[PDB]
Amino acid sequence: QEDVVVTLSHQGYVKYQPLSEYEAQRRGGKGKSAARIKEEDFIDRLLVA
DNA sequence: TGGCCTGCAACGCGGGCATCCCGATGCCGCCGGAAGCGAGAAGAATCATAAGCCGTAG
DNA sequence: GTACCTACGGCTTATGATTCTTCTCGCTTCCGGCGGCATCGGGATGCCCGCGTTGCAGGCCA
Repeated sequence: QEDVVVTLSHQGYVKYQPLSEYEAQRRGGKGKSAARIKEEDFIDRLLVA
């Protein structure tokens, strides 16, 4: 099974990681220190299968 | 340990109100294209019909 | 001295036939596509003040 989530970035990077690790990394608030970068990358598409 | 949310205070701009100009649009009439799947034809998966050898018997 | 046939049963290997599935054509008609006009709801601008926005400092969070 290996329940994972597939996240596609805006620059075209595709990858997946298990749902447990994804929920563990999701814990906490996103720091605006990285948001000050106008050339960063963000998630474009998300799906769980 | 570094950074983020929020309270307090000061500043500014747009929401609301109306209307004049404006842009879509519903309707009417004339013209275009695609769908319509039904049917013909081809390719492929599956089913049907022979042997080869395993070892004692003739 | 020196080889040559099938019967009893199970799994494969080689080849043709059959039906399922899919590729491709059929013109036509109906649903739609498109041009034009009166209409009706909408956007922007004039104006004000009060709420939205923002600077600064404090306490809390990852």
